Amino acid sequence: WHYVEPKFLNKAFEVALKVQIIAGFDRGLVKWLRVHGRTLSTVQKKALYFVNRRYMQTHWANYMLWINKKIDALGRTPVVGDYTRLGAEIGRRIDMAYFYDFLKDKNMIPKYLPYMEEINRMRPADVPVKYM
Repeated sequence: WHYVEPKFLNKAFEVALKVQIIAGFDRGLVKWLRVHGRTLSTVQKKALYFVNRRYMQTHWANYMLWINKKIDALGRTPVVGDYTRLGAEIGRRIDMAYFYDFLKDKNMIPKYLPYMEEINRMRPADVPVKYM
């Protein structure tokens, strides 16, 4: 009986979060690009899609603190729908347009590099997140 390392969050729960967060961030980017799309190059716009994913990745630890505080407080068994909802909440409440405006105005939109293209091509479900 070979040991299995447990995941620190159920895969389906993680995927629900990442799919809803990235979907929400991307939707706000699309709305923002209604104005700024024509003022940015394709590689700048793709870099902003990558910024969404990297933002999720670096805020993941804080999100897990927030998520687990609410899940811990549930007087019942958690289910995937709880995480879909929490993920959708993060996805809509973060007004990423503030950040897009900052990066554009200060000329800090990342150079679009191969690793970013790698991250952008991934399914949101597969975007790597770190717990420990």
